Amino acid sequence: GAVDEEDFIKAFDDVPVVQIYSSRDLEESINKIREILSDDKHDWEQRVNALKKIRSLLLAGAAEYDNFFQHLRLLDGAFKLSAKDLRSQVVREACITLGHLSSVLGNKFDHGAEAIMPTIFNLIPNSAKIMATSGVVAVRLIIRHTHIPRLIPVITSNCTSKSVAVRRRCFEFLDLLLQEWQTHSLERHISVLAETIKKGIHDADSEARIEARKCYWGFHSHFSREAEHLYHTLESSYQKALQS
Repeated sequence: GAVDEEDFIKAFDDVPVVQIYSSRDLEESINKIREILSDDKHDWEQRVNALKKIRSLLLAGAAEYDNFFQHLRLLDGAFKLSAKDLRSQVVREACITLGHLSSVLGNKFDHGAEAIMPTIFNLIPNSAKIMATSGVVAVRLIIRHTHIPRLIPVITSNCTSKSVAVRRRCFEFLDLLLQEWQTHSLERHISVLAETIKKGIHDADSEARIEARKCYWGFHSHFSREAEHLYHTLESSYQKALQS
């Protein structure tokens, strides 16, 4: 998984150098990208290049312009469409560009991350490895760089999926989030974290339980009081499993 993540990161700037000739020029460039990515029947190679050009623009300093985040909102539909494409080339490029947006904007990717996250979670159970992995890596990159509390319920809600794959990944994501985010980023969501981890500890799946226990101790390190309380509501067998 570390190699796939590194592969995305290396791809971030493997895109053409572009110029931004004005605020108007930037808006029109993003308008053109929206047009290309919003058409179901538009040439797939041209869609890959349009997704790459978003990275080009970031590298040209687009994020500095007054209206940039207005422009980025406009691409909500484009990202969803791209991440749902039949062609993994398009899906994968979209996930790379989403990861790049997160790494460049950090916490200012708050709106875009929340808007696209359910769509990329829908990749997780795909039986095609390239499809699933692209979505997994995009989520991990977003969690790593965009520490936004509103993302926590989106992630935890998938803890309870009928798809075992989604459940396993969910607790992998949660483990990563607890390890990467500061305590203050978690304080509005203590209860939902505790209940989500509680459900994972009792999960029917063995791999899911193992990840949930990682989550428990991550959670404990932030909130020992609340984690100890959760611990003592557990039957004896689960308490011993946690101590292992």
